[PDB]
Amino acid sequence: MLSEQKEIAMQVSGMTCAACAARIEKGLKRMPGVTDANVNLATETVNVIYDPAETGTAAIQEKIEKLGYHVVIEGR
Repeated sequence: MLSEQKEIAMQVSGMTCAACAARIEKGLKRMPGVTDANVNLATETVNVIYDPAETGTAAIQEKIEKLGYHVVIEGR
């Protein structure tokens, strides 16, 4: 309505399968502006839905670093 949210999808560095990366994104599921977080280690990739009024890659990387991993942004 007012805001317009979006999905993003990108690769992570440091995952070790076995519900590890899930913790990374579950951390982001606690960021103010996220909607959902969905991990795809079948492609060493994760997707996360957020509102770019509060939230996106800017805040996300910051937290991801503290989760103890580095995320990439595929291009741009």
